[PDB]
Amino acid sequence: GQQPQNRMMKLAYLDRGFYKHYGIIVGDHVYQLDSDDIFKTALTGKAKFTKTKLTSDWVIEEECELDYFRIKYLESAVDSEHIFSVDKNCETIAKDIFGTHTLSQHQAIGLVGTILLTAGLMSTIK
Repeated sequence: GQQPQNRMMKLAYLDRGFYKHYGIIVGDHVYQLDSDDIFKTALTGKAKFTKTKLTSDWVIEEECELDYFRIKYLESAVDSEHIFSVDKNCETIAKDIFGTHTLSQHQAIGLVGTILLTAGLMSTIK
């Protein structure tokens, strides 16, 4: 067997008028928070990942190389339908980021979700 090539992942968004809804394109699928309103996500403090099929409505902002073997972190987040908090600042910093041990899938996905939320919220500043 062989070493799989990295895939290009893309950060992209759907313009939803009041905000830009961000997602991670891998192949012809887009990983994103399962939310139709960034404000609801922010106020409830919780989110879940979902996957949708790539469409022409997605606007690509950035591209970069993703380790083939990390794609399943995203797939697992969707499949497990797991909720995570986006308002547990203290433990995220002290345990996850500063914990200095390879992030768990749940730790990693939590941080990715925070990034997508941050991007959506930034987009609301008109």
